[PDB]
Amino acid sequence: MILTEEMQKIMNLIQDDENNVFVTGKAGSGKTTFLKYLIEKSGKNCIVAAPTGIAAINAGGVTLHSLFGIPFGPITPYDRLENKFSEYKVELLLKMELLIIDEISMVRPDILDTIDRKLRWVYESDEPFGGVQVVMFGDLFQLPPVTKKQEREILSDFYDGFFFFNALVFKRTGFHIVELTKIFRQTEPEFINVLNNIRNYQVTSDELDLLSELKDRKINEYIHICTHKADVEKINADKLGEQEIRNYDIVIKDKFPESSIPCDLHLKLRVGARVMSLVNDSLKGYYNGMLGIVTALEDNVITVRMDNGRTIKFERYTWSNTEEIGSCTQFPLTLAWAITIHKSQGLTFDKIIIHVSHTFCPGQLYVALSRCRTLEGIVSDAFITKQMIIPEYALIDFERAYKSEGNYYGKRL
Amino acid sequence: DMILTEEMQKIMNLIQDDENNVFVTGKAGSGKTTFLKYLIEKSGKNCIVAAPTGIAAINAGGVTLHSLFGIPFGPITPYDRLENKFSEYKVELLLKMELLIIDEISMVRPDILDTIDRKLRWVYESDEPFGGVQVVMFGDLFQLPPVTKKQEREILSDFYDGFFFFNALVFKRTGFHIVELTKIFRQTEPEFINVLNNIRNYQVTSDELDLLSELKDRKINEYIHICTHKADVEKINADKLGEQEIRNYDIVIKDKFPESSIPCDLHLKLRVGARVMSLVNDSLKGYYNGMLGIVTALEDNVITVRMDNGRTIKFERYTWSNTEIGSCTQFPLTLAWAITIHKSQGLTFDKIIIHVSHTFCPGQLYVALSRCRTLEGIVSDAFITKQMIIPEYALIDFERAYKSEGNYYGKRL
Amino acid sequence: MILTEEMQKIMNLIQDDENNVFVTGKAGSGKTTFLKYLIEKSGKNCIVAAPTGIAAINAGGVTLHSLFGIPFGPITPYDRLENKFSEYKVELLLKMELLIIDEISMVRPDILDTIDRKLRWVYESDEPFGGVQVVMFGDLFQLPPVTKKQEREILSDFYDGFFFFNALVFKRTGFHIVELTKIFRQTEPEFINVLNNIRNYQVTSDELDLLSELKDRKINEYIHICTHKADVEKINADKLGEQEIRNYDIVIKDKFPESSIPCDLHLKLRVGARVMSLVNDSLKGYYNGMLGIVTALEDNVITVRMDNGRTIKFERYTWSNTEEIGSCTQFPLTLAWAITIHKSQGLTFDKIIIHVSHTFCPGQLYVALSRCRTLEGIVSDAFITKQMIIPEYALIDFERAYKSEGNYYGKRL
Amino acid sequence: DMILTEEMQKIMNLIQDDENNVFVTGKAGSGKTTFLKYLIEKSGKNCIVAAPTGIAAINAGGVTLHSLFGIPFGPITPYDRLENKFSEYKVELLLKMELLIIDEISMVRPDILDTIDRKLRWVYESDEPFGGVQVVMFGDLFQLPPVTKKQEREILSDFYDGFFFFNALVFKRTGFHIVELTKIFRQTEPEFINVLNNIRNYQVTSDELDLLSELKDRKINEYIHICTHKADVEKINADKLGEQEIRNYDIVIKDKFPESSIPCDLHLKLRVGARVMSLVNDSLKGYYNGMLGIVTALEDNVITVRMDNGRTIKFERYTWSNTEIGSCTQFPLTLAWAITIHKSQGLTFDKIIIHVSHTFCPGQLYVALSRCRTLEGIVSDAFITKQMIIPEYALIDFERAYKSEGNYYGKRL
DNA sequence: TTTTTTTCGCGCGCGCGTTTT
DNA sequence: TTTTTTTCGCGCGCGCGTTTT
Ligand SMILES: Nc1ncnc2c1ncn2[C@@H]1O[C@H](COP(=O)(O)OP(=O)(O)O)[C@@H](O)[C@H]1O
Ligand SMILES: Nc1ncnc2c1ncn2[C@@H]1O[C@H](COP(=O)(O)OP(=O)(O)O)[C@@H](O)[C@H]1O
Ligand SMILES: Nc1ncnc2c1ncn2[C@@H]1O[C@H](COP(=O)(O)OP(=O)(O)O)[C@@H](O)[C@H]1O
Ligand SMILES: Nc1ncnc2c1ncn2[C@@H]1O[C@H](COP(=O)(O)OP(=O)(O)O)[C@@H](O)[C@H]1O
Ligand code: ALF
Ligand code: ALF
Ligand code: ALF
Ligand code: ALF
Ligand SMILES: [Mg+2]
Ligand SMILES: [Mg+2]
Ligand SMILES: [Mg+2]
Ligand SMILES: [Mg+2]
Repeated sequence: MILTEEMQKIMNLIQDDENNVFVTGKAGSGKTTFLKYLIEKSGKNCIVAAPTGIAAINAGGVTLHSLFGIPFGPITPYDRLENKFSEYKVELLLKMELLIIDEISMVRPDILDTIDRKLRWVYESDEPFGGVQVVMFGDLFQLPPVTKKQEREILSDFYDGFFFFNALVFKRTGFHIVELTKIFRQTEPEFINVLNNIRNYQVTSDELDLLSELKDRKINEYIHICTHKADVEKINADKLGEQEIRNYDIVIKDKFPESSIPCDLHLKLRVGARVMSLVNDSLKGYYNGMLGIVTALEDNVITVRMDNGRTIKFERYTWSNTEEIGSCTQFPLTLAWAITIHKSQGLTFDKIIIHVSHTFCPGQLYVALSRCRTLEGIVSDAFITKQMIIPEYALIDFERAYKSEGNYYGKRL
Repeated sequence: DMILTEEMQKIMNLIQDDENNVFVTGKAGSGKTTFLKYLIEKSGKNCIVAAPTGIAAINAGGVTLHSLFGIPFGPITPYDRLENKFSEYKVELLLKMELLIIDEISMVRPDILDTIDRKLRWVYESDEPFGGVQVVMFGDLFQLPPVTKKQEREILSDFYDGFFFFNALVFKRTGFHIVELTKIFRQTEPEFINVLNNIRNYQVTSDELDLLSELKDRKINEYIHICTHKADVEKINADKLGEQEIRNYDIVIKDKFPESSIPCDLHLKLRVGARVMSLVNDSLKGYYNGMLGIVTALEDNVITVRMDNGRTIKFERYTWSNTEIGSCTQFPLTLAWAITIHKSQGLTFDKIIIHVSHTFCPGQLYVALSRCRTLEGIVSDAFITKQMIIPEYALIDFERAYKSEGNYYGKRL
Repeated sequence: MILTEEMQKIMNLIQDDENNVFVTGKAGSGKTTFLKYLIEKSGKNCIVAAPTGIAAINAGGVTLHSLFGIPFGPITPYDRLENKFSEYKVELLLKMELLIIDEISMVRPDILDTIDRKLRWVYESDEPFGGVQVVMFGDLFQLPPVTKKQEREILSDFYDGFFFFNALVFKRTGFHIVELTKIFRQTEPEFINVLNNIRNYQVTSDELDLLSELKDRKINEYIHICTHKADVEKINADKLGEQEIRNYDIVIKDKFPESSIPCDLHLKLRVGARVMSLVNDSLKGYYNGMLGIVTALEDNVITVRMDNGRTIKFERYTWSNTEEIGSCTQFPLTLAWAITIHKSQGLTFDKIIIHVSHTFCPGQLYVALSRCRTLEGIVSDAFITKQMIIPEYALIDFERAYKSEGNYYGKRL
Repeated sequence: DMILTEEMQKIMNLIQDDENNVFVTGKAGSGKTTFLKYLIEKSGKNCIVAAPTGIAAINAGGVTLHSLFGIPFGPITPYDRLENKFSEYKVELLLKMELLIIDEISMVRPDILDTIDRKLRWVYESDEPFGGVQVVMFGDLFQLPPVTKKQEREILSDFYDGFFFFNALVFKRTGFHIVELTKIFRQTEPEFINVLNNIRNYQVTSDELDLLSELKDRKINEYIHICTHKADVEKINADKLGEQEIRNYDIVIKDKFPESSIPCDLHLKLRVGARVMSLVNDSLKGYYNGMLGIVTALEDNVITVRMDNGRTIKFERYTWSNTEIGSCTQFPLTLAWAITIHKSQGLTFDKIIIHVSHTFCPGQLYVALSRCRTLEGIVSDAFITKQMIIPEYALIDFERAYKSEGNYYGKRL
């Protein structure tokens, strides 16, 4: 691992200055690698979180929703929060000196405000975030936070936009913006060039021509990633096959809409199947997004050898729909040869097959291509076109604002 | 017919070097207390044996820590003044001692160990930890933890990072090796052992617990009743006592003595043939806290009991002091067909009836089940469930720390 | 009031000797008058009770069932008692030094044993009645305790008879028997003579001839008393009339057999109606058996001027049938021109009309006649015959036993 | 326009004889505190005024008993040693005093009066009760009783037959007359008064309580909120405070000071116009415990308040001691739109909102309702029921005792 | 069109509401 | 066929289980 001069300056900033900091940079600029270095070398008590389970594991932490007990759905400044933290969690949050959030680009502003409110409650303080110093890592030109149209309508009454920096807490505090400008994941200068111009919406037809060889390229080592969950399910079912399959049915109890069920209705597995854990269970040593391989199937237990070498015996898990109207019980596992691009953000691969024939988020195409260390390792189902790129001009405005104002956003303290 | 294993031999040879403290640990029934007695018999050192409970002390051949070291009740801080009122007999015994042996260390508070450190340094007029005495601790942190109330923990929390023996402040100035015995002797059934072990470490599954389904209401005075709660113990003892030929002995209280602080029975009810336990130590008369016997005669002021160890003892009334404001006088005996799980820790039985429908301590269910040599010898009032298992995550942290640092904890010398 | 030599000897016995005492004597021998004197002059803390509400008021106390929280129905030595005493009641019973029970002849043995068990519970003692000294007043040749045939069958498995002295506590303790032999209520020697021979079953036809003038004697001052509740209801309804009547209906909620309802189904009242309270409410100043006159009737309040001068506003009361299956709500009042002979025991009147054409209890005829200060004040509906007298030969045996054994019954201490 | 009644004149003339203590009592709003001020104005005696609560003391023109006599918290037994640390100013004031005036005596513990007795006898170097000072007590035993926890009562129960002021041991060596004021002035509606009176003495009926049906959710900053619970007070105060232009002042705690022992606000939140109350006495600066005012300015270290009495005061931070182990520093102010019923006792209002859905003290409901001059001025959150009434039977006994013994209690001199 | 929580538990006890230099 | 109970209450907190000369 190489410690660059940019990284050294940021280390010294964080040690000398308690202000919040946004550490940003293009795909594969070493942000998560540097995150882990910062903690190891800092003398501070650090807690690591991320918006998705996979990204959290990649950073060595847990989801924001788990750490802070955050409910699903949009949270307005007038909603009352249930403060039901255990004493271990209160103590952990009080002991914490540095809150580290990775992949900040996918964090909603009301999530950050909920964290602010919950930390101020835990600390019994009026200081933003309870006085904890916050260091955020990510790339706003990758995927934005997941919001449904109805949620955006509710939030639009209080928020001028749907990115983390729109949080109301940044009227009372702010952060420096620093950037890492050396690419490490890729080494080919022309591949990097097209990536960068996709990222900032300034790619030309001629530059995208470099990627013509991706589509239907002639070749279990290749990882599939898809824009759509429906595509993920088809690819996973194909790779699963019909040899030696066991089926495990969900048990639903009372109210539980089918579109709200967090798990598989009919979990179909075989020995050798690539799977992902859906839930966190620190007692059993597994966490949301951890990957492994099924090694045995029984009546009430599924055995999976995790990538980290641990063998785990999974039992069924019970979700609540809330006030407990209905519940559902099922093994917390799902097939995982294919994954969404949203879940892929943060990971690195040598060989990938991307399914981007229909993109619908800013940054989605950019994230998909930038997972791979080399150009030759990408296969595509479709020619790469400018129509796959969706600009978000509110991000141009944001960067223009802080870059012309001393690389700082929000209330100066 | 006592097997000396290779693990036991290595520990003997380790201890030879009178400069490194050692924690000898291992699962229930791995021969820990058996090996303690071997170490002493074969060592050339002057050894003293102690344990936190009277039953465990007798089982190890020693006395309670509170009796040996004159320890008061309630939390002791490093700033509390200790009464150093040892007789010359006791001072001489402690000066002659070369090896302090503590069994069932898991139930020893950290402030208890520090009080022992302070008292031994006073006796030895030394600044060396424990007065220079070598300390060998025996037990299993995954059995019952020390009994503490929330208020006592609150006082201690200003000085201690946790409430286990290894949190003692003396282990900033000294430390100990950790060694383990990994062969189970008490049980012989491999599948029974596997369920015990997986209950112990919080990773038992529903399917494994199905092995224990036959415990509840199993069809069969040979069975020993072991209960989570003292109130249940009292009910079972009164049933077995019956109403035939009962004699009652009332406590005499003199002045101030809260009823919740009385150490003995308020109304001691006995008959010839009753199974009883001594509550106090009187080495001159040959009886000790936790010793078991059978009532052979009842008189106005004398109860004759033939002890299990073959001695016949004539018990008279004993006088406790509450400090001197008030006192209470009563025979130091109590019924003992039934006992608490806390009192059972350390003992072995062939046939038991366990009352674990309500467990409230980590390790409580594990201790209860692991007393019995065979599965068939256990009867339960309730199905055994995961809700009976209570994790103590401070123990996971502790084992992770010492296992990665050479099986040693505390200040390296 | 005259203090006789018999009374003086009993006073000195009770002061010098903590043994229990049965104070007995014929009707109108001053027992209840002397009871009140004993308390006034004793230095002991005394509590007064009686089996019926009227008798309790006459003695200045409360019913045994209320004082000790006794359920209805027979209580066997194997039934478990609910010990649900308030702290005031526990303290009152602990403060009590002398338990005084009037009209003991109507107290069942299992009631006394329940009191024994409850007092031993309150005092945490094995001494009979918790060590309290018990002084009982009454006349075994008056009415016996009320028992139904089914209750007698249950009790006959444990009890050799159905009088208070058959209680099992009198195998562990006993009492002196003393007697008052001077009649005060009546002054006519020949009236006294016939009363006495009715009482002891040795009246002759010629002696009963003295009472011939009672039947249909030519004359609101006369009080009616009846053997049967049905007769009481008819006489009360006659005297109530149909002028200016208001009706108040019971509200029954769920399970409540009509033969188990403690109150009136359709309470019919008018201003001027003679009524009796059915329940105790010390807060409002009224108690079971207290007598008064209705002064006003409203929608939800009935106003009664009690004999003691207090004006009371009665609201509806709610009984429980038990575990609360059903309940009933009603004003705790009932008409009371007529009363049963059982309720009359203990009271004195100048003028009475007795309805004894059908008697069914030993002592019933004797109690009815002996309420009146003079012979001329009695009117009867029927000629007085030997068939109205029902001997209980178990009482002859009892008196023979104690009179020949030093006027003591039970275990001598 | 203050009416001097014949009852008041007789009490004035009674007191003239400086050798008989007097208890002046009467129902809520009978002019007791008004007459107190008259007695002093017209008496030629040197009078000192005190009360158990700060609000009541201000209402009577005096100071708290704890401040006047330097009384520690917690129960004081006759064997506890008192710190007699009075300044010469205080000693001289107490020596000059001729009449000790105590208002709201119902909330005064008996051990408090004995501490005052002991301290005055020390100051006067005398064995005469209260040092020979004449004591006149004002209050209503059917309002709130003194605040005691069960543990404090347990300690005191070894020496005291009850927990009201008249149980003080000094009343074995002295006594007092009881006089009463029986004309209500605060209210004028006879039917409203009748319901107040019948709630007060535990004899209100359902039909009488029907008069109060219109209280619940009555349609209307003029209304004062009075609550049973401090937690409710805090909620109402925060609502009225709002979130416009709020300044927060945090407590500074230094070392040992349990959070449940802090006398002030942890986070004092204020704005200009906020209704506040002083928490401490500083006679030099002209403010006293319970004095009410309005915030006029907020600064870093100074809050300017125009008091109700016309004085403008500049409050600085105050330092409490916990004994010296730890201390806490904070402005001695708290919001006071809402107040507890305990703090309201003694005050009069035209318009109130009472929160009595959960009452837990005798007299609490009565005090709440009786603050208001008219029925229409009361709004309630709940229907008024008999379950809100809590009898204290020790008061019935007390009134029975003194009323039958010449309206005098204690040792007659 | 895309993602995302929560460390054991039944039961009795009794606080609640006040107050210093 | 005849007589006879029980003094406020919702809610949070946390014990439980141990131990001297
Ligand atoms: N300082 C570095 N030295 C060497 N290789 C690096 C360095 N930083 C990143 N890399 C490589 O590039 C990859 C990018 O890591 P990561 O921080 O997860 O991506 P991003 O920079 O987009 O957050 C790493 O997996 C690593 O292989
Ligand atoms: N080396 C050995 N050979 C034979 N039996 C043994 C050996 N070690 C222990 N045991 C048996 O295993 C059981 C465990 O008893 P004990 O040592 O008191 O509990 P623990 O091992 O949990 O301290 C005892 O019955 C003992 O006889
Ligand atoms: N010692 C006495 N002196 C005068 N009159 C008495 C005396 N004892 C009883 N009486 C009269 O006789 C009546 C009997 O009283 P009581 O004791 O109730 O009846 P009993 O003696 O049957 O219990 C009293 O009401 C009273 O009028
Ligand atoms: N003699 C009087 N004449 C006129 N008003 C009076 C008289 N006595 C009391 N009041 C009024 O009755 C109300 C009762 O107030 P206060 O005396 O403080 O309460 P309490 O009487 O309960 O001590 C006050 O508003 C007071 O003005
Ligand atoms: F954090 Al990245 F690609 F932006 F792994
Ligand atoms: F650890 Al053991 F009996 F001493 F299980
Ligand atoms: F007690 Al009676 F007649 F026997 F009044
Ligand atoms: F007794 Al008051 F206001 F002083 F009701
Ligand atoms: Mg990253
Ligand atoms: Mg052992
Ligand atoms: Mg009588
Ligand atoms: Mg007043």
